[PDB]
Amino acid sequence: AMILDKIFEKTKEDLKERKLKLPYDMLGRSLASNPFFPKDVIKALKRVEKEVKIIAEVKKASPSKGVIREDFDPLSIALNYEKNKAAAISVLTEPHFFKGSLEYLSLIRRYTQIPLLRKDFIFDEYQILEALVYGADFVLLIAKMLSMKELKKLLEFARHLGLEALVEIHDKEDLSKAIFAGADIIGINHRNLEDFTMDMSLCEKLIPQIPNSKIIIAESGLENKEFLEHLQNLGVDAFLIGEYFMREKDEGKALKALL
Amino acid sequence: AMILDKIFEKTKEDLKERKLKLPYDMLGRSLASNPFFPKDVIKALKRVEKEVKIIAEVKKASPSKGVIREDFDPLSIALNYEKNKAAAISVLTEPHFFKGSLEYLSLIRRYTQIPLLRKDFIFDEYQILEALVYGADFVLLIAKMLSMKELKKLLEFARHLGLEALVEIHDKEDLSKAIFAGADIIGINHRNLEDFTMDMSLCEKLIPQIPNSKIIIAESGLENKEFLEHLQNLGVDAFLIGEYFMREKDEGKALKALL
Ligand SMILES: [Cl-]
Ligand SMILES: [Cl-]
Ligand SMILES: [K+]
Ligand SMILES: [K+]
Repeated sequence: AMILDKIFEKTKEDLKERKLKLPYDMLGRSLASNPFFPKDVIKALKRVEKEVKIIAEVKKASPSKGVIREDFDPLSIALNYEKNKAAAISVLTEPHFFKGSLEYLSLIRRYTQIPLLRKDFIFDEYQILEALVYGADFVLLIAKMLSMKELKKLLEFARHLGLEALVEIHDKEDLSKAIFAGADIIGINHRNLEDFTMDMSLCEKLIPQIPNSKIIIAESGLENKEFLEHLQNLGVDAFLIGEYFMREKDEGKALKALL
Repeated sequence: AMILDKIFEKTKEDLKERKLKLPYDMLGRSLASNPFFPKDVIKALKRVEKEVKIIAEVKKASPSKGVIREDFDPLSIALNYEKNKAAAISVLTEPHFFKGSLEYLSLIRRYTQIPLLRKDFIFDEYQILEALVYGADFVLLIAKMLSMKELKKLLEFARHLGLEALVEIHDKEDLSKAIFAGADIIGINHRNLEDFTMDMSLCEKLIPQIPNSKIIIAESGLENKEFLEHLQNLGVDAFLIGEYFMREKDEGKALKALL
């Protein structure tokens, strides 16, 4: 009488309704430590008119520049970023080269009400489960460092935990990977990942190849409002900016000036 | 190719150490509401000598029998099971045919200190994330209901949340799926889930095909102590028993009598 088939079919139809009442992105994240309720990453980053959306980055050091800010208070930085209308906050959690910490993400989560990006070098599901538990809303994935199969797997794992992902790209090969893997958010990074050189025309070159459905982020070498508006005109949604703010005494004042 | 390869190599080294200090199974199940700390599923179920290890099942109704217990108090049942030395508790969460509930799992989790099995009809990552959040320590996967690739995908997802999986088999094709998926807890179900017929010689046929290092569970039609000893002699580790306890007046005393 095929009882198992009948039970499966009923369970399938009921599962559709459960997901509408409690989506993936609320099921997993609601047990992280948001002070109130998890925020919509896509809505936070999607530009609606000409408003300046900035993912502001908590970054003490960089491989190429060394220590960027000697007096580093990641909680204070995060609060000033949100106070000054950041769309989201990127938290460096890589410890050895960037002098970040996964604990910074957990501490920042408890006192912020905008999406948080775990900025790290992710290649394994454990790191994405960490990001969920420690309070990230989306994770960085680097297309150059991952095979097509591995990237798609990690994107899928993130989605099944309720996390979005920023997929960083540097060229057309990277972009082809990101699109085929199903990335929703594409970050065009102006800085070369080996030589730290800058190609500041990369958005002109790559945006014409990005599908309509994607959020486009620009990262690196951003320190002037006029250039941000130029990138907006090319179709950029939001901007990931770190060192420019961390170089300044008042990182909140530097963020405000770019809006 | 320089700095990004260096960063990735140090991150991989650090990740090995981190996993030893906070395994997958502790990182994720910290999200759940264990009273104290998450329990080791394998050690709970592995038979060391000839001790009787029972996964006692909280089950109101079944497709073949109708309502088994009209006066159904899932929390009281679970407490009575743990009091009488159950190795673990199986919570039926399927609501339509078994009259279980996902909320029973969450309620039972707050007042129990032994592993909990989510017993349901699982075919999607969302249901396994549910099992994590709601307090399960392992999940039921039915090999007859899943393709070989899909069974491995869901088992891996459970593993990446820190959950074990009881992979239920009824024949050699089911076993071949379980082997491809890498299951280490294998349940031999005497009951045919399509027509609800019963094969009580199934352990004798299938156990020689299973490495004895796996955890072998026997399921269905288990009602007398003497047959359990026979099944232990064949190499069964632990026994999943529901209806026999639920149709008794004092399920705790019925469980104690089988030890
Ligand atoms: Cl706190
Ligand atoms: Cl409570
Ligand atoms: K605190
Ligand atoms: K309660």
